[PDB]
Amino acid sequence: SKGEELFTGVVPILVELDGDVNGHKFSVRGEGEGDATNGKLTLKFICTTGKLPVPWPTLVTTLVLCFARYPDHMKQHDFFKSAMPEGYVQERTISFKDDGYYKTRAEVKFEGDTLVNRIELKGIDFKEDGNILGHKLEYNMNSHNAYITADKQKNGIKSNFKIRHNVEDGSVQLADHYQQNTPIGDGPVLLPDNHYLSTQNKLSKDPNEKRDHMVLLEFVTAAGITL
Repeated sequence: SKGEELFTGVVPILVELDGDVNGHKFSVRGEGEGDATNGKLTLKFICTTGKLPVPWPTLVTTLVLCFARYPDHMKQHDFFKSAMPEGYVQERTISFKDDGYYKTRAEVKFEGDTLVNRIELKGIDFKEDGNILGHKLEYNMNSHNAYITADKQKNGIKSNFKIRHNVEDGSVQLADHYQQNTPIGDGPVLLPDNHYLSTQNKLSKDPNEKRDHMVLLEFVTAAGITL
């Protein structure tokens, strides 16, 4: 794709999320960089409105799949870069089992030389004293695979995948994601054969940051189409 040429080096990233969870309004700003060569993302996120009123791990998937590393033989299946620089809309419903759900609408596009992910998030039906509003999730990560399928009727891609959040009592809190992406521009995009994205990541803290925050490292690699 023409868009893939924008990803041969490390690219600065800006993430802006405005959220409303059960009427709790909050904002997150993230800044860092991504390299599709190795699939590596390094970002730091800050809640700019005070304490984050949901658990940081539940926002990881919402807070830039154009930085996934597509192997050479899979380059023709990289929808996300093909839509650049004009970008794409990424929409999700994220349903937390036995709890509420997030609805997210994001635009991922270049604004100058920076790849920007701007998200509006709405959460409803979260339970008082549940794992989300009660912050009962461990500050940690499970590696995942997310399967990507073409959505030709929308000139885009869909994905359904479950995230497993560890709860403080040793249970697991599933977050079932339904995702759709559509190009912002009118130019040609690559509609992929079925494949998946594999993630390995790491959530940490900046010992000198006083605000509520999350330091994130995430590798994303495309797989599932062989020679």
